[PDB]
Amino acid sequence: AIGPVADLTISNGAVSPDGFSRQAILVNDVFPSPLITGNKGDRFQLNVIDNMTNHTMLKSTSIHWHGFFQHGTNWADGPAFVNQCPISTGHAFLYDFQVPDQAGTFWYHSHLSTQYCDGLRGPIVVYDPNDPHASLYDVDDDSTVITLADWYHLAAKVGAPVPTADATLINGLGRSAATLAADLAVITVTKGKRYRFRLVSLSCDPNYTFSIDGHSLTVIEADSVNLKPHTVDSLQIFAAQRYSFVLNADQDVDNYWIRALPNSGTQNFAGGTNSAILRYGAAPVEPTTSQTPSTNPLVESALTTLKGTAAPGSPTPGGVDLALNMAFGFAGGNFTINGASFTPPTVPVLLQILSGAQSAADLLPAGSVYSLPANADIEISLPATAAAPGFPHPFHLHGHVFAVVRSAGSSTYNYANPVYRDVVSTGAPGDNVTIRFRTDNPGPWFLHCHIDFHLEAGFAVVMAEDIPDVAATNPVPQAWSDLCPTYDALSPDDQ
Ligand SMILES: *[C@@H]1O[C@H](CO)[C@@H](O[C@@H]2O[C@H](CO)[C@@H](O)[C@H](O)[C@H]2NC(C)=O)[C@H](O)[C@H]1NC(C)=O
Ligand SMILES: *[C@@H]1O[C@H](CO)[C@@H](O)[C@H](O)[C@H]1NC(C)=O
Ligand SMILES: OC[C@H]1O[C@@H](O)[C@@H](O)[C@@H](O)[C@@H]1O
Ligand SMILES: OC[C@H]1O[C@@H](O)[C@@H](O)[C@@H](O)[C@@H]1O
Ligand SMILES: [Cu+2]
Ligand SMILES: [Cu+2]
Ligand SMILES: [Cu+2]
Ligand SMILES: [Cu+2]
Repeated sequence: AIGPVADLTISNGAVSPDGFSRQAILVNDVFPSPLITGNKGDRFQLNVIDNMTNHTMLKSTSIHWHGFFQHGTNWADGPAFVNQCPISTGHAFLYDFQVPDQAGTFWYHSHLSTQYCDGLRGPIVVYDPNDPHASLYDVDDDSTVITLADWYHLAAKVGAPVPTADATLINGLGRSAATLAADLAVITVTKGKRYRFRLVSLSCDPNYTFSIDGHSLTVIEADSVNLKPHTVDSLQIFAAQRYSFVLNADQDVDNYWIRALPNSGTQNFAGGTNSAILRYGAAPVEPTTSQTPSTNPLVESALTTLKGTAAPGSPTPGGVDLALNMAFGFAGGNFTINGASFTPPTVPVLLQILSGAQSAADLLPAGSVYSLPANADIEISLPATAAAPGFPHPFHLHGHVFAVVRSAGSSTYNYANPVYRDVVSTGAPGDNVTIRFRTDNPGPWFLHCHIDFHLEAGFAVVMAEDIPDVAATNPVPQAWSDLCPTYDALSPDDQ
């Protein structure tokens, strides 16, 4: 309902999404963060005005626009100390970028420390006037956006380092163990109408097993990539993933439970926890519908792109220009990738390159940056392992969509017609989730676990793609150049 040109004023305030009051982060004075929309190929101009006064949740901020390639605008990607210095409080900063060739469901979130868990996170929809699936549904609007999110009664820097959620929020509303009377979200449908629901995980940690009582879900989009329609009776959605599904409201007029079962914390539905309501003329009361066992769950390896696009490269292991393997580990309270743990450098990686850094060995942090050649095929394997606790780890690559040639829970490789997405579960020990992309987007791009508490503990690397062309391809506005001198002048209590 706002965008693609809009102010986003960030501030602190009290919120009670699950009937429990706590300080949090507001965007345009609301929680949860408001929906942003625009059309395929639009210019987005999002002026982030930072008015936060709470140091415990960080006064500074930085917003990542999740899913957007940001070609030519790497300075706008969001990750703190990779792509920019944070916006300092009392200041504003204009994100100004274009989305050529992209349409689907996205989201925006703080990409500073674990700040987005404290409430700076909202959905984005990029509509396609010529959406190949337009004819599959009648309704696609603000009312068909469904968000899932974990919620904590103690703030990110106040609770335990890897906390347990007190509530699942659906559209920013949910119940906790001790607030069984808190208002539930209601999604309204009219009988006989078909709905494009856009489901987005704003989660800081858990994945949700999502289903709707009595209804099947026709999945048509994954992480902004159009699919061949695939009908399931449930799906598992990892932090930061998006699915569009078509729901045919063809059941009896009634109330039906919408269910989102987390993989940790409260793993039931007692008292309407982990739930929202699908309401057709039906009475304004809770559903009393029953969960049927899932017999046709979403299986990632059975998803394919609408076009049937082959994976980049030739159909054999290591059949690409560069193949990398990321060996996960954990030691000293810190995650490692190939022995190195990510620590935010004081000079953002993008500025280091603009400043004359020529190679990965030059780039800080040492051991955490990988140089990638321009205009090439890349293959990255992310073998899951017990040495990295809190699996399954959903990994996200910035600036790119990738082919998932091998999915979690599958022993097979698909090079011919694999799903493409931008967040992938690396699964359980024994898995070897394997991705391929093309280096068509010069810049440093974060590659990290989207469990935010893991990223904070260093579960991340930086892909420095086509270093020689970074500066020329990504001219920076003066307001971006001013970020670091402003931030570095702040005393630590104001950060
Ligand atoms: C700034 O934000 C923090 C973290 O949200 C607030 O921390 C609360 O601190 C009080 C008193 O120590 C505790 O009772 C709460 O449990 C904390 N809240 C959370 C969500 O962890 C702090 O109060 C905020 N500052 C101001 C001035 O409002
Ligand atoms: C995963 O696949 C990569 C690339 O083929 C390979 O090098 C690595 O040994 C594999 N790891 C495991 C644990 O299977
Ligand atoms: O950090 C949580 C704290 O919140 C305060 O408001 C009190 O309720 C304390 O008993 C408690 O220790
Ligand atoms: O013995 C290990 C070596 O085995 C060879 O057959 C190749 O596959 C090499 O990539 C590998 O390093
Ligand atoms: Cu993200
Ligand atoms: Cu992203
Ligand atoms: Cu993780
Ligand atoms: Cu990221």
